[PDB]
Amino acid sequence: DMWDETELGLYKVNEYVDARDTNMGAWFEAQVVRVTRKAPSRDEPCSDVIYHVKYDDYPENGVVQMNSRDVRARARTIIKWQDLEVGQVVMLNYNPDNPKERGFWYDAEISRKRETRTARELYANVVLGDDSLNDCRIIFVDEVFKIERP
Ligand SMILES: OC[C@H]1O[C@@H](O)[C@H](O)[C@@H](O)[C@@H]1O
Ligand SMILES: Cc1ccnc(C)c1
Ligand SMILES: Cc1ccnc(C)c1
Repeated sequence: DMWDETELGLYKVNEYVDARDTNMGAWFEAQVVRVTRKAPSRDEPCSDVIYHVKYDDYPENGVVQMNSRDVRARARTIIKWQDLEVGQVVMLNYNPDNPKERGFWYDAEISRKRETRTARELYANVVLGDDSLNDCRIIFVDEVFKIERP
């Protein structure tokens, strides 16, 4: 059984978060509607939460259960071009199917960062996690966000 949990969650009921969609790996704004933990044993004291969220722009998907690694405070600060560097882990916009076009917001690890006379080159390992897309050219180099880690 799922038990409602009021203490362990970093995020609380009614709070808005970014949540990572289980099917395609991008982050979307969502509201936390419930926070739960697995029931403890009868003979064990209470002392990792499951968040239950509803996406702001996709209410038709209903309430969805999220691992704690797939919920975080809403992105709010851009890392400007001058401050980006290889090895940073960031949230950026990429379209895996049409890479020249606007897409969705994914975690990424910067793999190349160079400015030449001709171009500002930013490459990153995108959809970081299982089957990440390695060394992708990033178009939207002025819209790279810091990941919030409260
Ligand atoms: O977390 C549960 C939810 O996961 C979603 O991916 C499914 O589309 C829903 O049918 C389901 O209720
Ligand atoms: C457009 C889109 C795609 C995948 N997941 C969500 C929540 C929205
Ligand atoms: C642009 C943006 C800002 C904050 N969160 C997300 C998912 C996207």
